[PDB]
Amino acid sequence: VALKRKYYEEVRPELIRRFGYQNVWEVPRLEKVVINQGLILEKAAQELALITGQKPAVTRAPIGLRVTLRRDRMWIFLEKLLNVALPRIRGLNPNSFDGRGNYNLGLGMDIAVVTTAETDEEARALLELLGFPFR
Amino acid sequence: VALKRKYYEEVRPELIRRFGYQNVWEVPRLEKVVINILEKAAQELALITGQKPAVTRAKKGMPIGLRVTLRRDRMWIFLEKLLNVALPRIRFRGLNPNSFDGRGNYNLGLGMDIAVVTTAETDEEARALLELLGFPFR
RNA sequence: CGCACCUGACCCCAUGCCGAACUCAGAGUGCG
RNA sequence: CGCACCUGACCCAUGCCGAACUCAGAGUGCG
Repeated sequence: VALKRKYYEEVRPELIRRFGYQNVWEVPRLEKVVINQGLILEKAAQELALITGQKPAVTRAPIGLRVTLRRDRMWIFLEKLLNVALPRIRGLNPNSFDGRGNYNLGLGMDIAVVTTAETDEEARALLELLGFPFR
Repeated sequence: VALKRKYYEEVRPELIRRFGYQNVWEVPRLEKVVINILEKAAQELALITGQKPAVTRAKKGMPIGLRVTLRRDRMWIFLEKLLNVALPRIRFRGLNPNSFDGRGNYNLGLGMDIAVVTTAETDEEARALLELLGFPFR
């Protein structure tokens, strides 16, 4: 919720000033965060459900658990990742963009942050201004 | 399909030159065309689109219209017929250039109503895409 | 070997229209 | 009143996700 507010109040106007977008709907915005937890199953699923607030799908060849977060579950999870999880580790790789505006992070737990930016450069600016700790 | 070829060979490079897009996937591109007794209207609409129309029913269940959402090659084939055959044979002043919805999509009615949905984010870019594809604006 | 992106529809499966979605398939981008 | 866009979440929905399907709501476009 706080992270979402930051998007509207702080990030979106700064993106407009930096890239010259003429309308608000053109500005890059997070679309979804996809979490895949590679691989008892019962326990892994309940933990992933607890941390995302969403029921995981079982991916079968059972080799994985997947959630697609959008809207407020997306923002709430991100806020947890940036404020709680990451700072308990011993910053993000700025080259890990897929060439089409999406960021990939592996922790194995793979996370895809999918944005509506069409370029890595704009996606980078969006995620940096949201407080993703790069470099 | 000739209209599709025209998009890739002629329209997309001209949009790149005019608006300065740095990558091909950023260039505006058609996403879909939505076309909105019953037996007869459905058979004709199916024949001209190559697709099965959905029946819109009152939210009573009496039929109040027919809709088809065309994507991909059925979209291009239908458009080519619309631009080359149907529109110029209207007993015709050209399409209204003010009928963009403010978000890059165009609407016209002939009643047969047609929604042309593009990935352009502004009316100005959508206008350029549809003009270069051969939409005949007045 | 997996997920995301990307591109498709012979194939299991699918649209109360649409391979959009769901399903399946395929050799490059990112990550593990 | 409908379709497209847009914004959401009592019928309904996701083999996860209001993405989709469903439903709802002033605005924009078009009937």
